[PDB]
Formats: sequence, structure tokens, C-alpha cells
Amino acid sequence: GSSGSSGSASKRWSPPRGIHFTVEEGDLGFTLRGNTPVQVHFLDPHCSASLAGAKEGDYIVSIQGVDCKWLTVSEVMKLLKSFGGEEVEMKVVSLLDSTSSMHNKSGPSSG
Repeated sequence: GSSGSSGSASKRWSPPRGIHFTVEEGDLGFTLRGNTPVQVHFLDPHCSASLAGAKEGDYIVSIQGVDCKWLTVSEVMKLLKSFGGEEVEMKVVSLLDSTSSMHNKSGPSSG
């Protein structure tokens, strides 16, 4: 095991979660947007993945053990489809990064 050393300036991802559900080869209830790692854009609350115990913006890392960190949307989609109607184990990690920031303002117009 290990913890770390020195203040290495670099992004940090959370730990991978363990989801348990049965893919749906008809209505996943969600989609995959972006490039990679693809995220979970829950479209339906009564979907499946969500009902399992997932969240939004969930970045899939692996599916049943498969590597889904570089894979895109098509890939994963297939990696998921393949496991249609089969209880798989999806792992997602949360992204941590600064947020909010000051910006310039604008002025209204007359009439």
C-alpha cells in the first residue's frame, strides 16, 4: 500500500464504485456523452443504472473488469450491449476540480 509524497500538482480522481445491475438491450435509460472517459447522462430516473446506485457525470472506468477509461462512447456502448440482460459490474469515478470563478460583466442598453 501507499499514501503519497510531495505536493505533486496533478488532477485527482475519486475511487471506483461498484454498481450492480442488468443492462437493458432496449432501454438503457441513459446515454453516453463526451469522448473519454465517457460519462453517464442519466435521462430517466427509473432507468436501471441509476436504480442500481450510480449518479450523473459518472465516468466509467471498467465494465465487468474490462478497461473503459480510454474507450469512447461507441466502444463502451458495445461493451455494454454485449452484456445485454446480464448482471455486470460497472465502476465509475468522481471527478474533482476547482469550480466557479470571477469574470467580467456587461452593460445594458438604452431605449
